[PDB]
Amino acid sequence: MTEYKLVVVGAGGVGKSALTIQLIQNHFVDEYDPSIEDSYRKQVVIDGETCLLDILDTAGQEEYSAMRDQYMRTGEGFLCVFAINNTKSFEDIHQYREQIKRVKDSDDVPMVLVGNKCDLAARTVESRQAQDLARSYGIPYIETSAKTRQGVEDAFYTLVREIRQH
Repeated sequence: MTEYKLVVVGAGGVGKSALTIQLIQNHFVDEYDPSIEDSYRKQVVIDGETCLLDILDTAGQEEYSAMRDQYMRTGEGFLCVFAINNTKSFEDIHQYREQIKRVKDSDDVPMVLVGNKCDLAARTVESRQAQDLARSYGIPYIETSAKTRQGVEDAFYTLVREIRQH
């Protein structure tokens, strides 16, 4: 009965739902899930140990959602995802991290910064800046892509492994 509850956050509008879908389906889609039946659970092997990975998608309002409000309050873990071709996508996570940081001034919660389309030449300033941005916020940076580059899945595993260590 081992379950890991990780909350999905990141740029608003890119495709947080799609990244959740491709985890459970093993395929990248454009269709997004409705607030109803948004969050999913998936049986996975992490750290060599078989466990249940619970991916929490937000529902309804930004400020009023049990999927964020309840689970984030626990602080078990959450993933920050953004679009590498979207300049503004950085800002959304910057708000999330700095705001959560104030809440987590006394708490132990794993964080990972993930940028997509790392196989796509058409993107913002080199991801090296995203690493520097991640470093300024004291968090690791993972590269992912819908194309080939695996990041999101490994990043969620990293969050779980960080839970296993802490």
